[PDB]
This record gives sequence, structure tokens and C-alpha cells, in this order.
Amino acid sequence: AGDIEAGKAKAAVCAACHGQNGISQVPIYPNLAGQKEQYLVAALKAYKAGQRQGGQAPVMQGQATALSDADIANLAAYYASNPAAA
Amino acid sequence: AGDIEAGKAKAAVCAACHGQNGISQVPIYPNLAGQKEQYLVAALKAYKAGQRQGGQAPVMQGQATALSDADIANLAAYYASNPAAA
Ligand code: HEC
Ligand code: HEC
Repeated sequence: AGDIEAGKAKAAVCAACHGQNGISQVPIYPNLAGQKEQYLVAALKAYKAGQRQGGQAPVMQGQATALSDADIANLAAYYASNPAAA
Repeated sequence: AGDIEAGKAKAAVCAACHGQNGISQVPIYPNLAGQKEQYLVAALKAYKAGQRQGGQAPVMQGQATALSDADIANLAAYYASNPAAA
């Protein structure tokens, strides 16, 4: 499981691209707010493991390689907890 | 330019996993409703090109390779138009 408060603190770096509310403001960055928690965890692990390529995947990989598995769990719990609409 | 209507019709083969409204029930299948359209197109092209690996990506890769680029544009348009909340 993840710590939502810890996830929210860690999300400060993520906000620049995915929005302060998990809703992106740029069309090429995905919304994360209210996404399935387990899927968020799987996606983060894939970026961290260099398993996602193409388009802007390298940009996101650069943002995931330095995350611990606990950071990943916290971040996913936090984003999943946000309302998908805001 | 994706046709929402054509996308909605093509979506019947997607609904079993991603939900009829773009919100899934299975916690490892991501929600698609209200996601950024350009991102939806990029993610689909990535699966179609074998660019996403790890976890359950092979499952989605199997569902994307039979999609034409027009199908991808229509599907992204459709899902992006759906309300993120339902
Ligand atoms: C902009 C410079 C980014 C920063 C800072 C972070 N992310 Fe990101 N992320 C960005 C892009 C370009 C993409 C799409 C890459 C692709 O595969 O085409 C992503 C993707 C994600 C995802 C996947 C979303 C999904 O599959 O629906 C996740 C879960 C994600 N990003 C999380 C995330 C976190 C928690 C970050 C801070 C620690 C973070 N991203 C920063 C761009 C950028
Ligand atoms: C279940 C058997 C699936 C069917 C039918 C379809 N999709 Fe799917 N999709 C599935 C999984 C397992 C996942 C996650 C893959 C991973 O990388 O872990 C996905 C993912 C997508 C995505 C990526 C969303 C994101 O947030 O990045 C998209 C855009 C997507 N799927 C679209 C989609 C469409 C349009 C389909 C029908 C033509 C389709 N999926 C069917 C599982 C399944």
C-alpha cells in the first residue's frame, strides 16, 4: 500500500507536467488523477525499468528511474485518490 | 482529427476491459475516459509498435496491432470526449 500524504509531497516534482491536481494542462502529458492505483504502480515501474519507449516516454523514464518502490506506491495512492474530474 | 462516432462504434471491442464508459472495473486495466486525446493516440501507437513492455503491456499490445491509424484517431477522440467521472 502507499502513503497518500507522502505521495502528495513527492508529487511536487510531478505537478509541473501532470498538473497540481493530476489533470494535465498540456495535451501531450497524461492526466493521472483518479487513475487505477495498481495500474499507476505498474506504469511507474515500467518507466523506471526502461520498459516504455516511443514518443515522449524517454522524458517520463527520466522522471521515474530515481523513484524508490515506496515512492512509486505513495505516488500511485496519491494520484488514484484524487477526483478524476477535479 | 478523430471521428467520435466511428470511435464509439469501434469501442465495442474495448469496453469489456476499459468499461462501457471508459472507467474500468478491473484494477489493472486503466481508465480511458476524459484522458488527453493526443496522449491516447500516442499510447495506442506505442502498443501497436511493441513499444510498451512489462506487466500487462503484452495483453494490450495484442489488442492494438489490428488497429489502423484511423481506428486509433477515432478511439482517442471518443475516449477523450467521455466525462472522466462517468
Ligand atoms: C514532464 C517533464 C514530466 C514530469 C516532471 C513527470 N512526467 Fe509523468 N509523464 C510525462 C510524459 C511525457 C508521459 C507520457 C509518456 C509516454 O509513455 O508516452 C508521462 C507518463 C506518466 C505516467 C503514465 C500515465 C498513463 O499511463 O496513463 C505516470 C504514472 C506518470 N507519468 C507519473 C509521473 C510521476 C508520479 C511523476 C513525478 C515523480 C512524473 N510522472 C513526472 C511527463 C512527465
Ligand atoms: C483487456 C483484455 C483489454 C482490451 C480488450 C483492451 N485493452 Fe487497452 N489495455 C489493457 C491493459 C492490460 C492495459 C495496460 C497495459 C500496460 O501498459 O500495463 C491497457 C492499456 C491501454 C491504453 C493505455 C492507457 C494509458 O493510461 O496509458 C490505452 C490507450 C488503451 N488500452 C486503449 C484500448 C483500446 C482503444 C482498446 C480497444 C480497441 C483496448 N484498449 C482494448 C487491456 C485491454
